Amino acid sequence: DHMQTQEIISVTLQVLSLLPPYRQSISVLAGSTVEDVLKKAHELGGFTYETQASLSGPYLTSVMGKAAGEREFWQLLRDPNTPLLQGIADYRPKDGETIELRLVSW
Ligand code: B12
Ligand SMILES: C#Cc1ccc(F)cc1F
Ligand SMILES: [Ca+2]
Repeated sequence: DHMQTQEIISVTLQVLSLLPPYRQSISVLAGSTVEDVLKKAHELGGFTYETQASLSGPYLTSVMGKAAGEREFWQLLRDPNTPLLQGIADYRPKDGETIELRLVSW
């Protein structure tokens, strides 16, 4: 009886680089980008983030109040432990995906 035609999908968003960690299932419209997931998570309450505009599209600079500093970046991953090959405005997760934001240093 539930919708199985995927007009609405659900994507788990997780951030484990912070204490306390964040993990929530976020429902969004089909075809949503990662950025749409971040927007929804913020709208629902209990999540925040910031981006910076660029010629390559929005770049994720801060997650849950923690801004990336020198030689750090917020990395985007899908299951299993696989970094995305597109940014937040271009990657469109599949229904049931888990997107992780991970603070990585080089
Ligand atoms: C080095 C690099 C990075 C470095 C940049 C550090 C630095 N240089 O100071 C770091 C590690 C931070 C990085 C991160 C990411 N990046 Co990168 N990166 C590169 C790379 C290999 C070279 C860029 C460069 O030095 N260009 C030369 C300088 C002179 O030109 P520039 O225009 O000023 O370059 C800047 C931008 O490229 C920006 N940048 C780098 N990556 C990304 C990704 C996105 C989405 C944006 C908006 C900007 C951006 O940082 C550069 C320095 O300021 C390119 C491949 C390429 N195109 O060259 C990718 C590339 C741009 N990155 C890419 C990706 C996917 C990512 C990540 C999403 C990976 C991830 N899974 O987390 C993240 C960004 C997530 C976020 N927080 O928004 C993709 C983008 C494809 C797309 N547009 O959808 C590219 C094209 C590689 C690829 N083909 O897979 N990246
Ligand atoms: C960005 C970026 C990036 C990170 C790791 C890698 F093996 C290739 C890349 F373009
Ligand atoms: Ca059903």
